[PDB]
Amino acid sequence: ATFEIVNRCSYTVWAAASKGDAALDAGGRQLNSGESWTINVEPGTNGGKIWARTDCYFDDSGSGICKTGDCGGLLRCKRFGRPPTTLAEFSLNQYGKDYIDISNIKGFNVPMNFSPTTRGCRGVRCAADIVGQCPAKLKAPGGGCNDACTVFQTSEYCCTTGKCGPTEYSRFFKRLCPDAFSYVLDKPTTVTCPGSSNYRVTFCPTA
Ligand SMILES: [Cl-]
Repeated sequence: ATFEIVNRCSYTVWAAASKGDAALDAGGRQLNSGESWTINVEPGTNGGKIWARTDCYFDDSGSGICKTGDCGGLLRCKRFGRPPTTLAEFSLNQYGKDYIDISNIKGFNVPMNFSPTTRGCRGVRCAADIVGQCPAKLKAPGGGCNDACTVFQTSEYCCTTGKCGPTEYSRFFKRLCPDAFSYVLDKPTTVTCPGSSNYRVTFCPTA
């Protein structure tokens, strides 16, 4: 199924859609303000994230760097990004039931929306100004709020034991985005949908 990845910001991002060990369709392409981009995630992709990388520079070959969502310099993102990232997590068909969700488990970088394109379900969003209303010890240097996990690296933040709960750093991403995973275990905000359904991943929605 398809995934329109719309840039709606004022600044050029570099979208990216990948899984564990493989890119999706192409991998990730530059996006001037308003540029739309269509791809086709192979049906049955478990572990599919789409995100945006800001302040990236490249060369001909396809090898550079990104202040956010960097993934080994590979414009065509094969891996997941370097943490500080708002993710459109998804797993597709999964027993005739599709699964999508925004997440601030790996921080936040870009107000995102993950609406479905069909008549299958409602979508989600994460529009609020996190990066601005950031708590001091998260506002990353580059730009964007890292997550407590990546910043501090405690079991309580990154959830190793299995038994973890909300925090003040997780209750910041919740206060602002009530419809995205703050901590790794949060009362799932996932939305289930029909299998073989398409999606719009509008970065910077509402303007
Ligand atoms: Cl890091």
